[PDB]
Amino acid sequence: SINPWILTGFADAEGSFLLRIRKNNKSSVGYSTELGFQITLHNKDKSILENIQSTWGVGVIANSGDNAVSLKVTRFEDLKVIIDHFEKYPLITQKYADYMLFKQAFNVMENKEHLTIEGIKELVRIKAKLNWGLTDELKKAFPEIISKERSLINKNIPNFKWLAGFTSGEGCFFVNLIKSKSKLGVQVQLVFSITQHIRDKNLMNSLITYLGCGYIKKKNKSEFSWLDFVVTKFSDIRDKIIPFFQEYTLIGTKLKDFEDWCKVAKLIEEKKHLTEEGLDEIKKIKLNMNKGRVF
DNA sequence: GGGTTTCCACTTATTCAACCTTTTAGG
DNA sequence: CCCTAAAAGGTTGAATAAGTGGAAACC
Ligand SMILES: [Ca+2]
Ligand SMILES: [Ca+2]
Ligand SMILES: [Ca+2]
Repeated sequence: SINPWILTGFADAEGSFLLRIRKNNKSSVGYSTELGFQITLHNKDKSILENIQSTWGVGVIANSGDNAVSLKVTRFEDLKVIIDHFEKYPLITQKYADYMLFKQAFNVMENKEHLTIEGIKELVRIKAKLNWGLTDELKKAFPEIISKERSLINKNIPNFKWLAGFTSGEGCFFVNLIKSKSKLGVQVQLVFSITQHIRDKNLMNSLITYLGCGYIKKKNKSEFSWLDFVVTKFSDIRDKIIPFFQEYTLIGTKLKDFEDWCKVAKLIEEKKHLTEEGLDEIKKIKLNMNKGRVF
């Protein structure tokens, strides 16, 4: 079982809303629809999608390839459980707009309007603003649907447990080894990062006030660019970040990386990172965390 | 048969997470 | 000058997000 604010936070990170408008000869209006919500994680974290499936009592889980597992909810009657949860515990990222389009599509299909050509047209207008918008095929079939206008989402973090769910998705507990010509040769630096597209710059900035520490780093790769909420000062990590997530527990395999992160934190707090044996212990923990974990 | 929904194997594109080094701050 | 800590500054690839083909299940 999972906490409802924890789940929305995770759904802001991972999770996605789908609207399929598929050409289908056997449909009277020539199109069939499929609506729902889905999350795709590494096989690593299939436990998360089992706890969500069990808390909602809805969703089917299936492999999304060799390295990935998927939780998909499409059965139309079952999306009421999705909508009921997100109405009481709403998303706060730009995905909240994708959710509202999804809810608008729900009302279309609930009123059986998707079986009318006009209802398909409204669904194509909803799809045009949803996620990556219209397909080439749907653009060709509907050259009049042009608005890719996205509503702007701006909400505050509604709950401590929300950030714990979001950090379970976009968080990273990293142990950096700054190599130098010193006697030890390396400086151990704990880094806590939360990554997000520049779509939610104001939400990323708000973390600095919400947690009372950190700063924002802008990264880019060719046409794409994102942000990072970064904490590198150790006193903030020891007094704020670790006590925060120790009281609002994370979920998934990323939790085990946080526990090892705290193990390194106790060692540096004791100045053991200045020694040869203490620095070797930190390296053995860093090797077994994150991409080095044995499962 | 004439339609509609749901499931499941699977793909694609990118936004992530995780990993690096060099430099500056601060005592 | 000495010292380590914190910040600045990237790159990378895959776990994500988002979507697709096909067809069994349904009405
Ligand atoms: Ca995300
Ligand atoms: Ca994640
Ligand atoms: Ca993510």
